[PDB]
Amino acid sequence: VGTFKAKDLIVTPATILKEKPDPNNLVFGTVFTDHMLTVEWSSEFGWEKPHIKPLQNLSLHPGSSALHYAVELFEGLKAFRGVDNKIRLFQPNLNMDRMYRSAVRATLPVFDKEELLECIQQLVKLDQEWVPYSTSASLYIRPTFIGTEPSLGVKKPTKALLFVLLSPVGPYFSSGTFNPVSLWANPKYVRAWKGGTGDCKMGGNYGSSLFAQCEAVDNGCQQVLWLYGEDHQITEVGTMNLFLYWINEDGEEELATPPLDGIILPGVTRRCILDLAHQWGEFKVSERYLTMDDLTTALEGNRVREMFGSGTACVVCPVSDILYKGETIHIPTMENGPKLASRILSKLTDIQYGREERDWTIVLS
Amino acid sequence: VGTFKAKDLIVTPATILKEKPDPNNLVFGTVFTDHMLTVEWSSEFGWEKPHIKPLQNLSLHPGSSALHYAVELFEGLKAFRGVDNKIRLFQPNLNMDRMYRSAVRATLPVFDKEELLECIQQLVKLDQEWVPYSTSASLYIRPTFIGTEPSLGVKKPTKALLFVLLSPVGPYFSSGTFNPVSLWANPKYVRAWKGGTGDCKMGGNYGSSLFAQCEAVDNGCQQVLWLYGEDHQITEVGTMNLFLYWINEDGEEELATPPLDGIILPGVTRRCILDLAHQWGEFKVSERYLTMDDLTTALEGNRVREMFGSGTACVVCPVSDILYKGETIHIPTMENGPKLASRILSKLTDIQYGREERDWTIVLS
Ligand SMILES: COc1cc(OC)c(-n2c(=O)cc(C(F)(F)F)[nH]c2=O)cc1Cl
Ligand SMILES: COc1cc(OC)c(-n2c(=O)cc(C(F)(F)F)[nH]c2=O)cc1Cl
Ligand SMILES: *Cc1c(COP(=O)(O)O)cnc(C)c1O
Ligand SMILES: *Cc1c(COP(=O)(O)O)cnc(C)c1O
Repeated sequence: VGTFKAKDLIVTPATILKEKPDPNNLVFGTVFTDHMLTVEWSSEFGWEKPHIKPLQNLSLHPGSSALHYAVELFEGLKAFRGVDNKIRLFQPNLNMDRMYRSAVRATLPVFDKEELLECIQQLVKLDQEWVPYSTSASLYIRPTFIGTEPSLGVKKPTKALLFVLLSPVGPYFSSGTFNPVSLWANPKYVRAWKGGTGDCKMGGNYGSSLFAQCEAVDNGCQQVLWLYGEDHQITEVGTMNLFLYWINEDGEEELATPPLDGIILPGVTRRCILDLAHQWGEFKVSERYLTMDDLTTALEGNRVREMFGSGTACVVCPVSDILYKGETIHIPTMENGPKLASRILSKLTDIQYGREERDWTIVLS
Repeated sequence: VGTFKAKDLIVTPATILKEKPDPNNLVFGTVFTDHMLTVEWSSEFGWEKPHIKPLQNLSLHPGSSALHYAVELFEGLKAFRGVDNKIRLFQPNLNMDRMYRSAVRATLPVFDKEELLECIQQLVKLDQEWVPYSTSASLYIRPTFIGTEPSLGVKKPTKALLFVLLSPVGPYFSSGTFNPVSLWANPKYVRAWKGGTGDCKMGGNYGSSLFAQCEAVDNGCQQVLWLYGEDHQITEVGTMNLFLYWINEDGEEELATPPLDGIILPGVTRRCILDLAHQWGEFKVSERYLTMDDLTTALEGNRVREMFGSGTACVVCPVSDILYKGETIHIPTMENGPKLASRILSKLTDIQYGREERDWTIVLS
């Protein structure tokens, strides 16, 4: 055991710098900054000194376990250029907690979370001009941890690479205003199972998801509604946690989300939304199981107000439509404002871009 | 939608050749040959011309979907230097069928199966001296298909690499004659689920498996017994299909294996063993569900003869012991010969090394 340390950072500035993109015409994860973080690991010598250096291709042995046995995990967090032109990270300690936990579950070697965060701060600081000059755009931070074991043996890797990429991203839909998603619901496909890795951000979870995603796009849907179990539990909306704002069976007004029972990725946005709803104390907040039957029963009873997905990329993604067993189930999210969705988006946006102070934000070192 | 063609092969021989290893001191997937196959793909231009060239590191964009979203699959088949010094592939068309099917499920681009097989034949032919001069050793062939999409966008990859590695491998256990495995049975972990990709050889299935494998090694076990469902179905023995030779509940002598209901990798060895057992017609052959309760009930009734795993790496791996609910359940496989296990290994070995003729073997082009 041990860790790489930020104070040992070897910075190799780029001699040639790239023109930044137009913040208004940005496709997600397409454009990359001048520099990246890389840290080598071996079982023999442990963590090498971390490097900030020019963005380059990785030279990987073709037997690298990341390519064969998906010995890999990632994270998604953002840096935001605020209204006061100060750059802020948003709850980055929750990403470090989740990446550590993912590393343990992948059997990739542990590291000091404070040392990674500080290494990421230095990377964003070097490339701080890539944090878009726009109140509707952000720098996407992609920490990645891959096994580079050069053997086809299925085992704990004896070699690993931890690297970070920065990618400037614009608003979720390039129109800026709310574009509601249609969800493809086919229970033939299952994202995660009890005793699986669904509650970790491990690459394996996404490779298996990709067929259903393409099947969704074919039928005019943007995301997959992930169903689980005999009773068709609604779990996640694609790459996002699932929120339902409704009148519940007891007749109380309720914000409901599936509980962290192993098949749900504990999202940062999900945490923040639950924290806000609790704090406001205006309606019942329930981590509880939701079925398609629960949802359709409520729809014919006009009890559904809003449904939305939460995640680092979209923050709040309203749901208008679900395609399930060949019928098109409409969700009246956009006909109800969407009131709660708009309030959450505005609250999180205000915090991220420094319009109000919060413990959730850290100004860049 | 098209394909690369064997007749377009661009061969770049190596100017410096490596010394072959001692077949008696070979760890699995550790040592690699002089050359590899590489074929580039793009959505724009389609399949580039295939290349046989010196074994080298892959230069990959750090955003490659194989590293982030485990957009990857592999295969495992062998070349065998026979008793007549002719090199044979073993049912390689089943590997091509299974790799194609896996490519469709991963949303990686399709290819002509005959053209891949012929490209692999040419690769093995160039490196044919790496096929060990040993009747107990083989050349492991690792076709690999990875998404090289340089964007963090979760979608069908617009760029891919299909590459093949050759690795000389020794006998299954390095002490030659049968060394039985002890299995770690902990139902907390689940390899595959209904609606998953367990019946495909996609990297994601193995990344998730790795924690249970390390937990097994900790408790002196070599493989994991993968349990599924309320009733604890025995599904696979680690990276191998599960065979049970026993007296069944009706008192008939039976060779039983879990059925291809979505959570079982349809193994080539599994297919061949079922085909042989059917052909012999000496006992009942049942693709049917096996539970830990079924197994323990049969053990206390002295109805269990042999249990073994099947797969390209081991062929037949006898099981002596299962660690389950803290106790050590002994399996009398080694006290019963193992009769059937030894007969299967000898039949498959005879076919692979050309001691008897079979439709299952192809002599190298
Ligand atoms: C040292 O004991 C072993 C343990 C193994 O897994 C735990 C394997 N093994 C396979 O059986 C199959 C594959 C795969 F997936 F490539 F087919 N890869 C492997 O490492 C081989 C040996 Cl010799
Ligand atoms: C509107 O089109 C999109 C569709 C998406 O999922 C298909 C995503 N998307 C990612 O691509 C990656 C992640 C992550 F980071 F979790 F992997 N989360 C996301 O929502 C982003 C956009 Cl902009
Ligand atoms: C990343 C992710 C989320 C949302 O996590 P955030 O930290 O809010 O971005 C939800 N579901 C899955 C499957 C995810 O991978
Ligand atoms: C590869 C594999 C097998 C065996 O397949 P073969 O073609 O016989 O090598 C069995 N189970 C799993 C999970 C596998 O990945």
